[PDB]
Amino acid sequence: GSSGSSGNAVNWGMREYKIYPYELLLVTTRGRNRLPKDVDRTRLERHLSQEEFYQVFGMTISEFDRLALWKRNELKKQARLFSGPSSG
Repeated sequence: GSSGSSGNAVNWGMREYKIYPYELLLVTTRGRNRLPKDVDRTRLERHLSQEEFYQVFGMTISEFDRLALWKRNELKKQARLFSGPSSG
């Protein structure tokens, strides 16, 4: 296939999610999270490089998006990468 370098960023289409480390990309309620001001509490996982995003969830974003809503929303919760929409 056609070769090509990648790394700059997710270059996503819906939005621009900068590449951030899982650590700071965590969602520790009171764990003193270090989430930046350019991360999506709903797409925090998308901010993880295909290299890390896998080391955390155990798969590639491509496969993750192919999972079940509950799974995609369940894993993040276990990886501290989920926030959830205002309940109250």
